[PDB]
Amino acid sequence: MQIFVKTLTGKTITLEVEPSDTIENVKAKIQDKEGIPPDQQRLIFAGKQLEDGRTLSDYNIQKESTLHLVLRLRGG
Repeated sequence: MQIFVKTLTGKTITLEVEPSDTIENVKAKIQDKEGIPPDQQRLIFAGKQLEDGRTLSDYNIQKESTLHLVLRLRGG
């Protein structure tokens, strides 16, 4: 589908999402880049947890939505 995700390198990539796509099921799609180690990598919109077991549909997040991710600059 048509989505705008943000990477740690401000790269613009595309992502596919299905109707019943769960937050856990989508983990495979994000791996398409290069296996992101950051287990705490999620988006900052309507307080949505990427680790939880919620689906994108429950958050009314349809294609062409505004999904902003967090930059993994600081390791900790």
